[PDB]
Amino acid sequence: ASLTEIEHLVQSVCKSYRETCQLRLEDLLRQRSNIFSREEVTGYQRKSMWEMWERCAHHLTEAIQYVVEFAKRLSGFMELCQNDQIVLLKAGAMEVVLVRMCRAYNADNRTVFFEGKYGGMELFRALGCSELISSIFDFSHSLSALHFSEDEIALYTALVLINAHRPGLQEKRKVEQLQYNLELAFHHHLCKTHRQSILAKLPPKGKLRSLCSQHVERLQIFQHLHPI
Ligand SMILES: C[C@H]1CCCN1C(=O)c1nc(C(=O)NCC(C)(C)O)sc1-c1ccc(C(O)(C(F)(F)F)C(F)(F)F)c(Cl)c1Cl
Repeated sequence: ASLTEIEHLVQSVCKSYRETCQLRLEDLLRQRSNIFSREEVTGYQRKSMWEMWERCAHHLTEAIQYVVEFAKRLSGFMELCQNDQIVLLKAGAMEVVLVRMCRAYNADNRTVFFEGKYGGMELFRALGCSELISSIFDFSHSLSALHFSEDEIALYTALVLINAHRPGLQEKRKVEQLQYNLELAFHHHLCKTHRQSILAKLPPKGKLRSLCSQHVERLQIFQHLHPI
């Protein structure tokens, strides 16, 4: 497990991320001043829940598609048996979606890029899950503090997915080995770039876990009311 191997692992993970990032950070950053007007916000607030759910189901499934492709390009993932790939994605893909979202979050005015412009949490009231929406915003705000580089997001989201503790893995040893090498790669890269200090600012588990569980509960309610 050589220095050159760890360097190439950082490079491949970063490349996999660039190939599947959905939106370019430069585009997201240049759009920050493009904010929904008061009239456009009212427009969204007046939409039915049904309509907002159809819209947001589309955005969710699109985001998940990119995360699945990221995993499949990730060095070492395709070595796992199909069962274990499925276990890791079922457990981790939404978590990656939520982490990726901080790139599209502007902490200065607490807005997120959505359907072409930046809007705050009040844009989403018609969905009828106020707690969840503000939990998403709060999670994004907490990640915003780290000012992740694109390479750090790549490595961190790889580790969100490659977690040997997920229940139901058939080849736990295999996943442990992959995780061990990605952790070494992450920390090697942080020290190389003088960015170790972001580790102490990564958030407490209970936030995201609650978040993904909250999402799961609300998704089931939407599917009941309006199966897609
Ligand atoms: C912004 C989030 C919260 C408000 C609406 N929304 C999206 O539509 C959305 N967008 C995503 C994305 O990656 N887009 C890329 C970019 C950020 C650049 O715009 S991903 C996603 C998303 C959709 C639904 C849920 C639900 O849990 C909900 F709505 F309840 F919160 C579910 F409907 F599934 F139940 C959840 Cl959490 C999420 Cl994160």
